[PDB]
Amino acid sequence: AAQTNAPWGLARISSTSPGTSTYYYDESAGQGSCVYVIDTGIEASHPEFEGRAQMVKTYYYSSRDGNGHGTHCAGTVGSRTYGVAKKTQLFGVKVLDDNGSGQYSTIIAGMDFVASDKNNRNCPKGVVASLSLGGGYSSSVNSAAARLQSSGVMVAVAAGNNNADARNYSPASEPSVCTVGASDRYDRRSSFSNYGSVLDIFGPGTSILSTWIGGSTRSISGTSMATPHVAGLAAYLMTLGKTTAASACRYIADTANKGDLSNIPFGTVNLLAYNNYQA
Repeated sequence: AAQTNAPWGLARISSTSPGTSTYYYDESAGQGSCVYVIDTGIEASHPEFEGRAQMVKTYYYSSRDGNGHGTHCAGTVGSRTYGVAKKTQLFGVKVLDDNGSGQYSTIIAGMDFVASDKNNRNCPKGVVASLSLGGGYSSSVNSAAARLQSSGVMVAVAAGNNNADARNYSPASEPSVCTVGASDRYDRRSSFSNYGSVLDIFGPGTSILSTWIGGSTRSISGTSMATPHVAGLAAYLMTLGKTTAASACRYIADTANKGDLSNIPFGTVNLLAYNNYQA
């Protein structure tokens, strides 16, 4: 129902005004849904996941998250203290090394793995892919995200932290997915956050408290941290029966807090992820 002194980002997507500390959410909490965190992997043994995280694939020497990125974003997606969808099932897809840098061919293979792996998983409510990465433009990277999107995964992707138009970044520039920009605690666009027309929605992405490796917690910033909020939100909304995978992105845009964000350039949408929860 409510999470007192939640991280500011969870409290944000649950209210129209900034500055709040409580996260209001339906009891569903993303149950019956699944989110594929495609990043540095997940420390599944973090007790904040309560066994609901599991590595399903890696592209490196081991499955462990030696970085922290993936378990952070997995935590924002669905840790029960730092998660939007606190009851969602999380799958780890390690396409990024422990240094946080993988090849496009690896990221692409990860996206097509998920597009088929979901078929041997139970997700009666729907399937999300939080894709907290990005690089320069690539039609094939863009193609893999679109393939993942058309396969029936609601794909959320970060706009990138270059403070530029996201049109030059992939899979940020793939139109069919959900290109998420980063906001800050005071309803400003994050200083690093990319923008542009391809952006669909903005997520809390500055100073985001979430799980870390080693059983720790950490506060980090980036559009990489904003897309878990949206992917969690989509996993939350999908469970509630509000939207499908192929329609959740434009659903979150229609029900977003509109016009609240400052420093939004003309042409970029002024929408902010919002669960519109009535208690």
